[PDB]
Amino acid sequence: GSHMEAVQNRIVEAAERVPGVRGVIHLRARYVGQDIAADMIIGVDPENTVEQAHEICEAVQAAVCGKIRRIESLHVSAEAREIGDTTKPSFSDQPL
Amino acid sequence: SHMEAVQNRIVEAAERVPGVRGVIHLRARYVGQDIAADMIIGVDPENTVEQAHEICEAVQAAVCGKIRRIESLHVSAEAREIGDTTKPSFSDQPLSFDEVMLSK
Repeated sequence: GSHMEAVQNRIVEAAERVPGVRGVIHLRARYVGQDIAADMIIGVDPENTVEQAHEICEAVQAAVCGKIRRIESLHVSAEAREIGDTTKPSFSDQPL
Repeated sequence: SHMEAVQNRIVEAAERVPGVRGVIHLRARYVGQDIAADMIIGVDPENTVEQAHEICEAVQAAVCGKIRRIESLHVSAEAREIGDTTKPSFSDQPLSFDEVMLSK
């Protein structure tokens, strides 16, 4: 649909493929000028170490920022997510 | 400054909670006569994600219990090495992009 919709999808699809990611829980993406600022929360194994989760988050950043054009900023954070949790990604576009 | 005083008390309260290796970042602003705060703590890199979440919740409880009129407190965690003696930052700025965290 919209360019914002397209960018969201590409961000999600790129992140979902990164080893260690158990789904994207949340993506906030809004326009800052003609660029896009994005904050996302990924799911990870609760038994990963903090250091392992940091690795996965950085790997998502690299995958997204390498591929996708005009990202003003991308913050990836991680929370525990259980196997069995089939919740789809949630989107928002407002300031916080 | 009451905002300065509240910041200091938030830092000292959080640094005492088991599992916390210092406060890395505190953002605090007024919402009416209350205070909204976002905080990043340091934790052991070898803690599990779940353990770090526990410590974060414990910091929330310790800060909100002690300090009056906190509208909201979000606490997030980042790996931090022993030896890192960097003092807390109260900058209002976004984090760097090699700086990623565990939240909620």
